[PDB]
Amino acid sequence: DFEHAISDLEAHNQAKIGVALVSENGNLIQGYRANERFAMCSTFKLPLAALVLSRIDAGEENPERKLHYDSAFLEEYAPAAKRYVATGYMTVTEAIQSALQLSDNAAANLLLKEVGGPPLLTKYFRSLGDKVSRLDRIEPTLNTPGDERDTTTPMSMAQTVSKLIFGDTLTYKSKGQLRRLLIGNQTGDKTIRAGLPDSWVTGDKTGSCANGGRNDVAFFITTAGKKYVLSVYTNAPELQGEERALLIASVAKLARQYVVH
Ligand SMILES: *C(=O)[C@H]([C@@H](C)O)[C@H]1C[C@@H](SCC/N=C\N)C(C(=O)O)=N1
Ligand SMILES: [Cl-]
Ligand SMILES: [Cl-]
Repeated sequence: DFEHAISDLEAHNQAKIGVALVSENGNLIQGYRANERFAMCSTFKLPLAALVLSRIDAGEENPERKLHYDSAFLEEYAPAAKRYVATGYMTVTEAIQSALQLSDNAAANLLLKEVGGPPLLTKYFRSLGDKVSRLDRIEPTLNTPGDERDTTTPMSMAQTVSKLIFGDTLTYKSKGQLRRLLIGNQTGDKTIRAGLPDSWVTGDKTGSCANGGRNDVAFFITTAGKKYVLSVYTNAPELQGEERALLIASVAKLARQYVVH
């Protein structure tokens, strides 16, 4: 069974693995450590992008709005922001695309400023019925034992993402935009979607975090038209990076045994 298979993976890789596979409507299909906390150092950007789109939906923001910043605002991993910084700004749209598809840290910080900071994103999680996920600090500060700051659970994240991608909190327009952006993610070619058939439509947001953290949350649609979200959080400090991605792809190959192909 699923729980024994993931346990075997933990023991073989000296890793901690948390995973939830949920239906289109957020209902759990299989999981393993599904209600344990993991650091949410990058995957928070997915719900962050959705908050920004929902502000646009409500007329409180628009896509072409210029988010001003200078070199002091740069972070160590900010490939897009470093290219645009001489101009003085990134638009809302550029920052959303960069934070999602490149996991650009300065772009994510721009979007955090836009929405009112970590507390307003936490309020957004709560508003969507996610009682667990919380963001407290900005990049890269958000990345000790017992500290619940900047954490999610595999279940909370899968459920949240399922609501954003497949539910009705975003308009049809925004939901389409968010999905197309996630499909075009550039950082997830070796993670969850490497463990799924290539004919399935898949979009994802990855993360790489302290203590050997390598995470991915994806939506996918099988050739039968059946829609799912898979969250995978891993800590495998003895594995190399290519091996950590392969571990996530292995988890997805296990989880897909439980979906209608
Ligand atoms: C999440 O947003 C990560 C933050 C915490 O740095 C970010 C890092 C990239 S991994 C490649 C960059 N290497 C060193 N900093 C990442 C991602 O690709 O998902 N997320
Ligand atoms: Cl369902
Ligand atoms: Cl993450």
